Amino acid sequence: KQPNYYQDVKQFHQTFHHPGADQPTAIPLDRGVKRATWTAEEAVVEFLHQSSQNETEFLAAIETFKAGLDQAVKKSLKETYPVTEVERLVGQGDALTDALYFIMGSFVEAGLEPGPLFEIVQQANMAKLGPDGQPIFRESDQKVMKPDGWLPPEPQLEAEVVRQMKEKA
Amino acid sequence: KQPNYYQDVKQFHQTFHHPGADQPTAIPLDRGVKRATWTAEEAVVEFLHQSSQNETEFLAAIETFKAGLDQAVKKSLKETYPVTEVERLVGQGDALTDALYFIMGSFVEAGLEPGPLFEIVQQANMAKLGPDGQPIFRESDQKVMKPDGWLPPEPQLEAEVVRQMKEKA
Repeated sequence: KQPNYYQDVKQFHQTFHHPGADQPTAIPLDRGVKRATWTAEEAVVEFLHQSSQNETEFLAAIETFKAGLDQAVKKSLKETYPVTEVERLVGQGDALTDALYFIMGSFVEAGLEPGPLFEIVQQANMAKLGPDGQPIFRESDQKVMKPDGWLPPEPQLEAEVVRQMKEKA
Repeated sequence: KQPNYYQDVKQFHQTFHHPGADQPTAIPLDRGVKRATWTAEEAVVEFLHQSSQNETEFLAAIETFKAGLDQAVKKSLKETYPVTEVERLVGQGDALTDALYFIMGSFVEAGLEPGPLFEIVQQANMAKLGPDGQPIFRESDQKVMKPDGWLPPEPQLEAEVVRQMKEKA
């Protein structure tokens, strides 16, 4: 039933040449900034836009978010910084686990089971291999590109939501 | 081996009287803002602070994050808003699934298996029941309070990181 989330993303990383550590290793700060940004693009911006009915709502929600973000930074500025690489790894792991917990709570509040949705995203991601079985990388920024004939996940994700609505009716 | 993440948080929500939907239901915007904020407090602020060695690093990372956040909002402002409740649910589910995927990728980049860490957080959360088997709620803000004798997760989470480092050595 439940997907092996970590092994599935680990697999995506190997297949498409994203970073992966075989031994626990603190994530370098410049790389962490990227990951934090990508995560929030989805968990904050897309989530809030898709929760909004107009520009006025959406902007008020973003500003409220920004104020909470700023309060959290101000609180963190008063806390001492890690002094070893192990300390940085431990604090990252702690933060990533709570973040995972909150994401999961948002699924609970939405009444959506995440496993089948994650499975759709995983399969579509893996289907980005070209017809030679190799990833397609664009010369600008090495972005992984979609091959000709690739079926996008969005409509299936939507059909999965409707399926769950029907199951729980 | 792998925890049932969704069922474990669903359980935490029932036990401690947080919201939960039995049928798939779009999350109201004011509630989504809260969840987005809590998620980013961990995935962005705590994660970046624990990735930093000093105030100068940390502030540069936060500003870089904010610039990416602002670019994403500007892009989203040009996209049409959902016009039904089902549309809002579908877009939230989509966003929450990608966010989950990125969190998982951060575990991959750190080389940390999330399951055992999540298990420690889950168990500590569940152990917040008082000695009558009931949650303790503070009159200010109904915050769930820790009972006398509660063992905090942080040191165990750290010991778990060291255990994984040892296993992968």
